[PDB]
Amino acid sequence: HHMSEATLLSYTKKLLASPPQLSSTDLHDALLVILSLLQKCDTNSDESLSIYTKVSSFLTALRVTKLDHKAEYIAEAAKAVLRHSDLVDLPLPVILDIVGTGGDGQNTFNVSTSAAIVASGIQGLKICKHGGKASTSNSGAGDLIGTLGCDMFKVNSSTVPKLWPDNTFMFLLAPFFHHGMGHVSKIRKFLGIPTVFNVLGPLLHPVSHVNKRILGVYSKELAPEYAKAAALVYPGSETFIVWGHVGLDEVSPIGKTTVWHILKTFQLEPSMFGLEEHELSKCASYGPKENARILKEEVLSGKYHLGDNNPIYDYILMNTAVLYCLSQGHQNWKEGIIKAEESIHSGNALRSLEHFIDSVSSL
Amino acid sequence: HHMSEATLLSYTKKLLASPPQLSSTDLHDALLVILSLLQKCDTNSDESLSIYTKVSSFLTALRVTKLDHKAEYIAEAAKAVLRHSDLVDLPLPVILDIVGTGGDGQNTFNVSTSAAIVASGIQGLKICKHGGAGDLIGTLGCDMFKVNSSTVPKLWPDNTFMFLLAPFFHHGMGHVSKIRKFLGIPTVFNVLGPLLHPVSHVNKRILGVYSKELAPEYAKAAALVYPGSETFIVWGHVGLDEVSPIGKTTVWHIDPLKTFQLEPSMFGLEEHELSKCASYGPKENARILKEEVLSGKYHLGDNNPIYDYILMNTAVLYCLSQGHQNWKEGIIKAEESIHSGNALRSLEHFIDSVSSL
Ligand SMILES: O=P(O)(O)OC[C@H]1O[C@H](OP(=O)(O)OP(=O)(O)O)[C@H](O)[C@@H]1O
Ligand SMILES: O=P(O)(O)OC[C@H]1O[C@H](OP(=O)(O)OP(=O)(O)O)[C@H](O)[C@@H]1O
Ligand SMILES: [Mg+2]
Ligand SMILES: [Mg+2]
Repeated sequence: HHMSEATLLSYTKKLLASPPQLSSTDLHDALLVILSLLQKCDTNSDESLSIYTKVSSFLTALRVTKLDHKAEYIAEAAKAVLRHSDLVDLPLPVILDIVGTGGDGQNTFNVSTSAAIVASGIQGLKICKHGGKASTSNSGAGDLIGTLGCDMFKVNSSTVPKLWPDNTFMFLLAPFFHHGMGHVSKIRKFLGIPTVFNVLGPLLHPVSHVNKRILGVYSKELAPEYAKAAALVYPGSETFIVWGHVGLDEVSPIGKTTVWHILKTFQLEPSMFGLEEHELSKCASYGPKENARILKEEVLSGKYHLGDNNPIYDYILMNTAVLYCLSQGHQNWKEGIIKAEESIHSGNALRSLEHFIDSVSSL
Repeated sequence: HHMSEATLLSYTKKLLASPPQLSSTDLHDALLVILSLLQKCDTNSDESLSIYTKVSSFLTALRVTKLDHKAEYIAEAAKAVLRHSDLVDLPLPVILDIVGTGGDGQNTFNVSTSAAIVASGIQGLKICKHGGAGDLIGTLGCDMFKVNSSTVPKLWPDNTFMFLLAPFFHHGMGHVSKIRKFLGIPTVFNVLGPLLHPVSHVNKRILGVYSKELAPEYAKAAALVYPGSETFIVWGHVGLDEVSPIGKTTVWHIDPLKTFQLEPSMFGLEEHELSKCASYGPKENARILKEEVLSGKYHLGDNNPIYDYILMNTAVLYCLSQGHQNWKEGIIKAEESIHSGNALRSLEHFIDSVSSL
């Protein structure tokens, strides 16, 4: 049987070879074996002890070789994981996603989720945000959407086509689609080290109709490989890879941000958006419950305005501006700002989110 | 509590760094943490699953970094395992051991044990062989579970040959037995056997290794673990942890680091293929050792492959013991040991000794 401990062992030995003898398609086939093996051991017997040993061995070996940081390997690992995912089937406005890899050791405000909601109230944009709950961070995108008043377990591959028509904003919670990421959930906790799984999230979008996306990465080293990976997983999707120089998987509200355009490169600074810089310690997460209240009451209610130099508001506005600019095919950042500001203060941003919470409520 | 998953993880993280940050002393501490975690292993628990996940990860990462093939790491690994062994206590002739790492993928005749027994028939030599080999000495009429740290001191005074079965001393190696099976890849544990001798009085030893690459680092490791032991590391170019009966063998001489080469021609023997020197299993290997080799049925000149193979390995051990490289003289003493009946008397005395325990 190809779906065996013996087949996984043979893949691990190719990683122990000098130099490593494991191809990108080998990685794909190895991950399917792992996902098969882990789906079947629902116990604390010797078989699950043996399987956990070989899965740990393989993933650790992979991490040490650093082959899991090459575009073609990341691309193939995403493909293998998607084979245990529930994909959304639709019938054929710019549709965008905005999502970071996480793993930057920052506990910043949930700015991707927040920028997705504000973008979704601009005319001609539709936002289909895919995301998860927090691993290393204090507040995740998925933690925020739940405290925002939405029952995310009602949103699945069978219910997204119902929501699709009359929503400018949608949020898809990763673990209700990706049963494969669920199978490796326990062993990832036990390993306590980063593996190939830590960078796959942004590339598991289960809706093929997304046209453009901003993908945040935690390192400069990874960004160019992640740019190439996104080309392979999302062919003919126009996409930004962003890296904040402070070490942030988002457009940084302090110092500069590099953007990989798919390889084209350009730099961003808050001043290009006509905003003051703000320390990350002023843009912190206040936990998911208080984050819901900051987003809903301070930002979405229009309590603060452009020019108030309110850090979190500025931070959400800038990241919204970049999503707009991407959607229109220009780099007029101060125009993106104006369009983001109008989405808040018109009430469009908050209505877009409320229509989503209501549409999910009626399932 | 230092002996925890959190401490082991902190060691794994140093191995993932660029470049690695795990010291040889760090490896010594990680091995004590692994040995602790494994023996206190709550069966059927999520905790068990997690421990095995972390131990597998650390050993795999250590293997991929190749730090487990560096002298100082091998030596610190052996010392960590030895903290869990029974050690033999002896008060106050050259005392030798001969043992390979295994892992050469060969299934040749048990020549280490055979040469140990023949060498123990030569005057001025005492042989305290340590190994895992262990089936052959068992089928020779020998109760190996009566040979332990408590009985070895009684056997010592009046035996020229002794055999110590590793798993009756090295309780540490027992704790990692199961994760080693599950792993199915080589780890640091694969090369520790020769460096866990429980008797500190052993003066000189031949340690065979499976690879040319490991050999030089294994020589330096032996020097760290066995300081003021005169030692030969040996590698058969065919890929053998023994002096090869076919082609060349390289020897790393650590004498308190020198390198020379051996060939059967230098012992006055013909070459033989490994196919012609195969193991017939432990039962028949004992019939062959006792009834054919030790009984004197074969002679220097018959070109009998297994006999030549044993004779050449005894001669290297004799020369090491004597502080010279007169290989042909070593063959003379080996041939004398067999045909005087001294080699067989040495084994018989050990077998009867163990029976009296
Ligand atoms: O490993 P961690 O650092 O905790 O990262 C966790 C989350 O980071 C990403 O946030 P995303 O860009 O979706 O959302 P946000 O900007 O709203 O936080 C992604 O959804 C991960 O689940
Ligand atoms: O390659 P493996 O299957 O792991 O076999 C390895 C064995 O080789 C060694 O034998 P030793 O040199 O002690 O004695 P021998 O020559 O009599 O076999 C050692 O005692 C191991 O148990
Ligand atoms: Mg983000
Ligand atoms: Mg041997």
